[PDB]
Amino acid sequence: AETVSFNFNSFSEGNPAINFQGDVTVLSNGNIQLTNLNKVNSVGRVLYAMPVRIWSSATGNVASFLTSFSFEMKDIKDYDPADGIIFFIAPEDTQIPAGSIGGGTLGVSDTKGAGHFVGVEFDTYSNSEYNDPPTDHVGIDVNSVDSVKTVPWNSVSGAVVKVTVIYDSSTKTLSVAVTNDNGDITTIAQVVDLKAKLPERVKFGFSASGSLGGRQIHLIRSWSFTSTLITT
Amino acid sequence: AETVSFNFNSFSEGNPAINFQGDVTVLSNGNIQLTNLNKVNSVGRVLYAMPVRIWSSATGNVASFLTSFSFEMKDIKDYDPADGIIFFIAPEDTQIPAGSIGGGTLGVSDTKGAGHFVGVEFDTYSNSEYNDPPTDHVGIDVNSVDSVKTVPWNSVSGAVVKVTVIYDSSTKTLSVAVTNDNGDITTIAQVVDLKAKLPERVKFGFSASGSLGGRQIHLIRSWSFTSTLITT
Amino acid sequence: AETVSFNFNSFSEGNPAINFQGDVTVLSNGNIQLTNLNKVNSVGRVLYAMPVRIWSSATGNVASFLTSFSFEMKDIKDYDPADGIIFFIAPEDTQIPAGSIGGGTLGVSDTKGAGHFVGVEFDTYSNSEYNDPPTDHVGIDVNSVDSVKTVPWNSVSGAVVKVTVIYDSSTKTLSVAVTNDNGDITTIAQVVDLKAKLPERVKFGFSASGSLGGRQIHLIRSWSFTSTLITT
Amino acid sequence: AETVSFNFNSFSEGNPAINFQGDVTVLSNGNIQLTNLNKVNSVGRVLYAMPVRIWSSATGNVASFLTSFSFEMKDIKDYDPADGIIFFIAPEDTQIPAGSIGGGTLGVSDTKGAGHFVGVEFDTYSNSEYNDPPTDHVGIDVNSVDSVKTVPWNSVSGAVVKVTVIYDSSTKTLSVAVTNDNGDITTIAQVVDLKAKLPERVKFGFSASGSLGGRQIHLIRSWSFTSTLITT
Ligand SMILES: CO[C@H]1O[C@H](Cn2cc(CNC(=O)CCC(=O)N[C@@H]3O[C@H](CO)[C@H](O)[C@H](O)[C@H]3O)nn2)[C@@H](O)[C@H](O)[C@H]1O
Ligand SMILES: CO[C@H]1O[C@H](Cn2cc(CNC(=O)CCC(=O)N[C@@H]3O[C@H](CO)[C@H](O)[C@H](O)[C@H]3O)nn2)[C@@H](O)[C@H](O)[C@H]1O
Ligand SMILES: CO[C@H]1O[C@H](Cn2cc(CNC(=O)CCC(=O)N[C@@H]3O[C@H](CO)[C@H](O)[C@H](O)[C@H]3O)nn2)[C@@H](O)[C@H](O)[C@H]1O
Ligand SMILES: CO[C@H]1O[C@H](Cn2cc(CNC(=O)CCC(=O)N[C@@H]3O[C@H](CO)[C@H](O)[C@H](O)[C@H]3O)nn2)[C@@H](O)[C@H](O)[C@H]1O
Ligand SMILES: [Ca+2]
Ligand SMILES: [Ca+2]
Ligand SMILES: [Ca+2]
Ligand SMILES: [Ca+2]
Ligand SMILES: [Mn+2]
Ligand SMILES: [Mn+2]
Ligand SMILES: [Mn+2]
Ligand SMILES: [Mn+2]
Repeated sequence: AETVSFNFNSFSEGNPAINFQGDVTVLSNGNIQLTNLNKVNSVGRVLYAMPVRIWSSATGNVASFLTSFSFEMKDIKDYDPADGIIFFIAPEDTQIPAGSIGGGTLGVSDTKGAGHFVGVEFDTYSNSEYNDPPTDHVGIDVNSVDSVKTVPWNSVSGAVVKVTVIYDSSTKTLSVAVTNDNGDITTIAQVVDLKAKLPERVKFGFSASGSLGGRQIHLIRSWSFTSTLITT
Repeated sequence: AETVSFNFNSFSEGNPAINFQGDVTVLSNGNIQLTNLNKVNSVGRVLYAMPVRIWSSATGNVASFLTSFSFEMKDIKDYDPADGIIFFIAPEDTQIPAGSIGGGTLGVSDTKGAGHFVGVEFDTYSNSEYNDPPTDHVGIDVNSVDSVKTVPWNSVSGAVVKVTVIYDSSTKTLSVAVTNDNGDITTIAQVVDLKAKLPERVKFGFSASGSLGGRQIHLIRSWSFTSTLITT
Repeated sequence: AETVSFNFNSFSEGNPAINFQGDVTVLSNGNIQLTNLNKVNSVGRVLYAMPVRIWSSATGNVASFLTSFSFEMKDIKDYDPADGIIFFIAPEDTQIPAGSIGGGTLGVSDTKGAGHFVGVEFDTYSNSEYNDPPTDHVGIDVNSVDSVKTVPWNSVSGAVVKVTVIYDSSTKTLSVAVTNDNGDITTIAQVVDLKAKLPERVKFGFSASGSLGGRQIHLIRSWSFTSTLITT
Repeated sequence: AETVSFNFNSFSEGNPAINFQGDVTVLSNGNIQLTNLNKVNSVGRVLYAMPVRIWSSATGNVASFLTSFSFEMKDIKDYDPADGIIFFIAPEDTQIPAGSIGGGTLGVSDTKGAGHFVGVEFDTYSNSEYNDPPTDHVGIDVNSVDSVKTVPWNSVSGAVVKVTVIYDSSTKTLSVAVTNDNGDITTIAQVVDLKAKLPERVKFGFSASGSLGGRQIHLIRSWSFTSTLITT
């Protein structure tokens, strides 16, 4: 079996293992800050630099994966706490969309909300143009920020949030468990055919965005990942 | 929302949070040993002492949960390494079945392999009477040790195994990720309607068993759990 | 180490984690209402359902704990605002005293004011028979509602009160901080040997009572708790 | 009664409510970073800018207080995780000791470990020169980093730690409860006469330090405080 495994307890500016895109910075405490608080339509993304083989064209086999990460979103004086973080999977050549308006696109899609990715968004602003639910929510996205499915959630300013994600290749099920500050767990699951929506090799990472009036602190604190593809 | 959350880094005799059933002992290192290596058809089970409300007849709501645990199975001289461990959910009055033959029943079912439980088995012996697959496997069980679904797995003697389980109430999906010593992940997922198969109040725990010729060390090293039931 | 931890932001009927005794009800907003406004000598108590091992006869070790809760007492028309709430610790078999007169007993003691418990009382009526100070007070109680120590306090009708309690096992000190509506803090501390006054396994909870002409709304709004006992 | 109350969910370097001393910086996420990772013998301290009257020479009354704060200590590559954070109380003219060697002094004492302060240290290095216990520990300090009392503790890299402190003026008891990431609570309490050891007016704050080969990230995330002094 072919396995990709890594663990980040902290991050650093001169680490070849991470690809930094856009407005992302690494703070002295080791956290990744995805957006720039002084820029209009700010977009920042981080990717694990090595492409992951999620499916084999020779065997037709699809990888399963287990990943856990922690983040924090914090309000900043005078701006609307927006727009949120998305944990995404995309083709290995993925870049911030050209002429990105940031905001509700979460840095992964065009103005119409379309892109080439699979993701789990932690959305803190209700965009009517992308049929967002009225409150903060966790969503399962397939090539669109108009989520396939959402669940109500609450983004608590300054709270450390823990997420665990399981992709079971046989049932094609993406399962997500989000552990909040008040101790409650929020879950969401959806069948997503990764072999049909994504290429053979992909990149995994995080993206966040803001607008002129919607800005907040978006931090990635830690990330562990294991994927296993059967080679028989 | 109603949340039940606990974490065991170690275990102790006299800990009122754990109900011990059958041949269970607590080792000096804090590990739980489920079976007795010198007894024929040995059965040992540990339960979280408090009943957990997994669903409500008033709202029709069903809880989601996130649980992680670690175990170890180790071979002993001359006996067949058998029979394995099951992580199970059962009615609050659950007891080792009367006249239990241990063995392939894993301490949760009768001789015909029927019982009242939902579980995830780490099965190290192929019982033809229970239509077991030919190799070691992880299975999802619904009122029977004749699993609804299985996935091939390998039980490595002396290896610490990590398991993460997500139950998403909306899709009724039970997703399991098993992390082995060699770093590879094994996953299995199945739609199980806990509201249809179990009572409103249940107990969560572990069970293991052996036979005359089939015995091995079955250890529970740690267990964390969080369940959340929306109250409306 | 052996740790018991929980957090209630709200409460619900049928939550197997809480034992309801006497006249307790759960309101639609999630608050616990301890007494029944239409009953003479009303007594209601809520206990965390799982016993807590506060000390071990094997090692001689005693647990430390940290707990925070919020309550509200509100006046009702025609009756005297009485008698108050007590946060208490008692043997695991604890029940409302048989033939309880409620009133100044706070539902934890007999007519003479004696019982088997350790508690922190928020007393709103001056019972001369229990040597109460002349005004509202917070008291530390050891097997009696004739407090070992009191501090003057003011119970404001309809005000949400926040309490934090620390029990340091090494010094045997029970420290209490009460945050009033006017913003001021009230504190009280007393050395109490829980190993000498209580059994190894105990229950934690709240109790309130009224009399014929002494009745008021007694609400428990939230409760968080953590206890840790060092093990061999 | 005379009450001082404040709450910081975040901090800003351009706010007059806080005094910054030495190598302290405010990160974009709003956290306070006390030490500079690239400097030898780095010392940084933060103080609430308004002096708080803890006792009266006219009445002889002493204030009680309740304070809660959260911090994080994180390891950095190639340097020892040292030296720790101290929550301290000191005269209103308090400054980093002249020619401070940082390290085991925690930025509050001289080379011999003596200073004018009362504090609660979260010490991560065993300095034999200050009779430190062999492991990580929480200590209660009275004019010396040779603690009056200590309790074993474990500093987990990247973990958010919650602390609650109660000072009861009647018993002169300083009680501390520390909530760890593994769920366990650690407590320590000591009788400290603030009238005898400190002036009528004091400043409250935090300090941290490093050495040549002993450096780590020291962060202050939040701080709430309430003190009340009886004026009758
Ligand atoms: C209508 O213009 C008129 O006034 C303009 C003055 N103006 C207004 C604004 C602020 N409004 C806006 O930015 C509008 C766009 C908007 O609401 N985005 C959303 O902002 C969110 C946070 O609130 C989230 O981030 C969402 O994701 C994101 O979609 N900035 N400047 C003039 O310049 C213009 O000449 C004139 O004609
Ligand atoms: C066959 O009888 C004849 O010889 C007997 C002598 N014998 C044989 C045995 C051992 N066989 C057995 O125990 C048979 C049952 C068996 O295979 N269980 C499975 O053992 C596994 C480990 O290999 C797993 O644990 C499975 O889950 C479990 O089902 N023990 N004693 C006489 O006593 C009897 O008078 C006589 O007529
Ligand atoms: C004068 O007597 C004759 O007429 C009486 C008629 N009466 C009077 C009352 C009300 N007084 C009482 O209830 C007296 C007891 C009392 O003062 N409790 C305290 O009430 C507090 C609230 O004010 C707090 O709750 C304290 O904790 C609680 O101890 N109810 N009925 C008869 O009852 C009696 O048989 C008969 O001989
Ligand atoms: C033998 O000496 C000769 O070579 C030295 C060269 N040297 C050695 C070192 C490293 N040792 C040291 O730094 C020694 C001091 C020390 O152990 N502090 C503690 O370090 C901790 C982290 O491990 C914590 O921070 C504690 O709080 C802090 O007290 N750095 N430089 C010269 O400098 C010296 O002139 C010369 O004669
Ligand atoms: Ca949105
Ligand atoms: Ca089997
Ligand atoms: Ca009274
Ligand atoms: Ca030290
Ligand atoms: Mn959305
Ligand atoms: Mn099986
Ligand atoms: Mn009283
Ligand atoms: Mn020390």
